[PDB]
Amino acid sequence: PQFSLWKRPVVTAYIEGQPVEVLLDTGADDSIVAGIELGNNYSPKIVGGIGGFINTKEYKNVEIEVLNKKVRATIMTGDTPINIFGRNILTALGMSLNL
Amino acid sequence: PQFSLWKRPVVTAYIEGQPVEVLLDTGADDSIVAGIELGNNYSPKIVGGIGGFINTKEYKNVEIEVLNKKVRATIMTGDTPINIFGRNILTALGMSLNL
Ligand SMILES: CC(C)[C@H](NC(=O)c1ccc2ccccc2n1)C(=O)N[C@@H](Cc1ccccc1)[C@H](O)CN1CC[C@@H](SCc2cccnc2)C[C@H]1C(=O)NC(C)(C)C
Repeated sequence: PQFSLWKRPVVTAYIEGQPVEVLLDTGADDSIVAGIELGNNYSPKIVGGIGGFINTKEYKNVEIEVLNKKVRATIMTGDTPINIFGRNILTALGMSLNL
Repeated sequence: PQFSLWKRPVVTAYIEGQPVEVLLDTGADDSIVAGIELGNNYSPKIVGGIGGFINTKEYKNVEIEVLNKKVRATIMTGDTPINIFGRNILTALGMSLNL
């Protein structure tokens, strides 16, 4: 798969079986999703960007199906305006930025 | 060129001849740089990030030289911890996200 960047590179991912629409984001160091309940086993963390920071819950070894692949990665849940799949996941998938 | 996403995809760009280090950001709709003065023909813009909104100065038709290409694009200026090149520039450069 190749994504021109005219539109936002958004895809459907399933996180612990729940479909979510996510942004493939090379500028994001971490992955953060909203509207999913991941349970009790997390660590309270913070994540920031333009405009400041937000509280998050960090989950490890989360099952993810996306772009026809199956991976386990660290995902944060928090009040993000858009769901993000950052470098942690992109790397696991073998995705690259090319010119 | 190809960028594996193990490290942040950061390159040197010259903005109206001035060198700056920029992050190639598929998740960003706009481009925002700090610490270059681009002059007085700007219009103020409010831009939203993961943690909040910031005030920016938007400049149009800025000459950019990056990855051996020359483009003219819109650039905002404001307090960003990291200089970012978003989809507006990535598109004009002809970059893609591939898997
Ligand atoms: C998701 C985060 C883990 C991620 N941040 C980082 O990876 C990160 C790295 C180093 C840092 C150093 C100091 C302080 C913060 C740092 N944050 C991030 O926000 N990345 C940004 C770019 C970035 C990198 C570094 C620092 C700051 C910002 C993302 O790619 C682009 N981002 C994706 C989330 C949307 S949410 C914004 C919004 C509001 C309402 C509705 N819809 C959208 C906004 C958009 C963005 O920042 N876009 C620009 C740059 C155009 C403002």
